Amino acid sequence: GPEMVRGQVFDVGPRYTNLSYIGEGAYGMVCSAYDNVNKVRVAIKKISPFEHQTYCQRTLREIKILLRFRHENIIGINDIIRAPTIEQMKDVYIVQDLMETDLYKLLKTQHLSNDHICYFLYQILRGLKYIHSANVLHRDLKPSNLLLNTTCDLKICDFGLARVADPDHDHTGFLTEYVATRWYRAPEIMLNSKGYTKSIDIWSVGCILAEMLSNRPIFPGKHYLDQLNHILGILGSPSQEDLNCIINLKARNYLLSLPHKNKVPWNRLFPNADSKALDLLDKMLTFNPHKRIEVEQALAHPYLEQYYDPSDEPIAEAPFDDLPKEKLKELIFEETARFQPG
Ligand SMILES: O=C(NCCCNC(=O)c1cc(-c2n[nH]c3ccc(NC(=O)[C@@H]4CCN(CC(=O)N5CCN(c6ccc(-c7ncccn7)cc6)CC5)C4)cc23)ccn1)OC1CCCCCCC1
Repeated sequence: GPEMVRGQVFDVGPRYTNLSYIGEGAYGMVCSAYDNVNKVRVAIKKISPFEHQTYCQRTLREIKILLRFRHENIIGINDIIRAPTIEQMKDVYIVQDLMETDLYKLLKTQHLSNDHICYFLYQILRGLKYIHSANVLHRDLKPSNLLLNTTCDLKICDFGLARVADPDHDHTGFLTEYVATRWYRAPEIMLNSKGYTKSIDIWSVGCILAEMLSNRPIFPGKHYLDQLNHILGILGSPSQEDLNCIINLKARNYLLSLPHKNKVPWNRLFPNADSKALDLLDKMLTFNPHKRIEVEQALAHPYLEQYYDPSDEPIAEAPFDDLPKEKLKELIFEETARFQPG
């Protein structure tokens, strides 16, 4: 008699019991459950990826990366449940620390004080410093991928779209298709970037900081090129120098074809914000990715002075594919073996 939540079997017993629905997404479904061994409630997510290569790849990145990383501001993996044989394995359950909420839900429902914004932003950047120090790009930072406990400790989650950084192969054509979440996409993704540089993640953090200031997404576009309408609408027209960095003619001529747009001042958009927060926001939401602040610079910014402590902002002990779904199943099976009876 396995437990079932909302019409999905949760085959996680007997260790994990008294399940309750939390939510769902394309990845599968997440529940809370009581862990009878450690005597605490946990989060458990049911993933069913084995029919498609893309879902296999995302599952393997998530598992491999999160098992390698160990950081206070990054969700870990505590346990993985799956069948004892590849043949019988159809689902993978990933057990993780239970959190109270995520920043998406929190922003829908709660005004943050400046002290909360500051502490949240510090933790996002502290976690990101470790990620970037491992030569990894998160590539989908957004409020729903930032988890919060009842004391406002923050953990980054979802490494399914992460990649190893590859700046020498970042260049591409104009309006080239992209997977990561549209409101948090850096302008260069639409122009000339594959999102293989650390600057893509800083842009996303900037968008999250703006969202924390007002409870509303700063660049709520409707489609690939509308996203750029919103960005340019606030930042204003790019400078000559910033255009000279866009060598691709289709992207450059698109930008040249637009009427001049003035910058909207941050302090007019966010009249209640701390002026130091707005100076850091400006540096994160810099059009030219080469001029955009890096994570270690952002941590050292005056806005974060109460928390900044590089000795307590650890890095990874070392830095960190077109395989078919059959071979990816075998690699997920091997990567999850440590959690089986043995
Ligand atoms: O019991 C209670 N209740 C109070 C607590 C209430 N908590 C909440 O409401 C809550 C919790 C959480 C939460 N807590 N812990 C978590 C851990 C993880 C996550 N979410 C993730 O990691 C996401 C989901 C997917 N993942 C990527 C991924 O798996 N991968 C691999 C798969 N991949 C993938 C695979 C397949 C497909 C696919 N498949 C099919 C078709 C298409 N695509 C797509 C992607 C993507 C990357 C990223 C969230 C949380 C978040 C939000 N709200 O009392 C406490 C307990 C009692 C005691 C006292 C304490 C407090 C009170």
